Amino acid sequence: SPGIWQLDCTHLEGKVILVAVHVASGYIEAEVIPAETGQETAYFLLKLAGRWPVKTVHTDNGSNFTSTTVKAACWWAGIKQMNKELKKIIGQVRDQAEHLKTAVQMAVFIHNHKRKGGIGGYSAGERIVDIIATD
Amino acid sequence: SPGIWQLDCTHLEGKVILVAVHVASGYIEAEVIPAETGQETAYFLLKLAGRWPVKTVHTDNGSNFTSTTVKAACWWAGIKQMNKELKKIIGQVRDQAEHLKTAVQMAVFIHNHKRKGGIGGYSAGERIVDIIATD
Repeated sequence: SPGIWQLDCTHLEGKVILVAVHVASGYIEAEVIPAETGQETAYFLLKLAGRWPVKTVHTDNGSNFTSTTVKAACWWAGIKQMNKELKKIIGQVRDQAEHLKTAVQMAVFIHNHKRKGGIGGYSAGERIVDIIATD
Repeated sequence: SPGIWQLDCTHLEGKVILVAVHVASGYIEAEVIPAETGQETAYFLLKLAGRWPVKTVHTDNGSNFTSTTVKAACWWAGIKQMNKELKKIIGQVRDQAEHLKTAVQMAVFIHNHKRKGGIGGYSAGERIVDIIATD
């Protein structure tokens, strides 16, 4: 389903990384936030929703979504209810970037552009646009 | 051309809003930043580039792009060198949102989903995915 996203937080260097994965394609978007707050989550979802047609969202930590702030963002946007990899890539480019923030966006870029390999080879980034377009 | 973006900053309530416009489609992405810094611009471009195939970027204030930090982000991502409207929509939803940050993302959502009207009617959001997909 083209409207399904997965959203979780992961930790690195005492910082929090918000990671969204478009399930059908493997495409991700990430943000480094100070702390794991409901206000940060609602904001992130609002941004995601104004860019892709987000219908439902899943998470591995359900308590992530209980705040009224998050519920308010989902209601308004009309939303209903890679970490190892991303972390690896992030590990690989970490020295090239001065800040974790920058290493993370570099990792997202690398991951989304990586072609599945072979004749043609499509990346998660190509896959998401095709799936949404076709739909 | 599907790879062209326009990027500028605008001001509201003593805050700075970074606005990116995909020229061919009218699709926008925005971020509210504390100040108009080169580090903020490079970061924003890195995020944009890992999500869309960004080839060139234009701005109405060329000095915006002179920092080594911005030039470093463009080099790495391989990048070469609506305000009234957005501001209006933002004006319209401002009371509904507690913070400017939130009103801005609501405005972006509204603008990207607005269909051109008529039989079929496509929005900037639908247009960008089609243009990139087809390409």
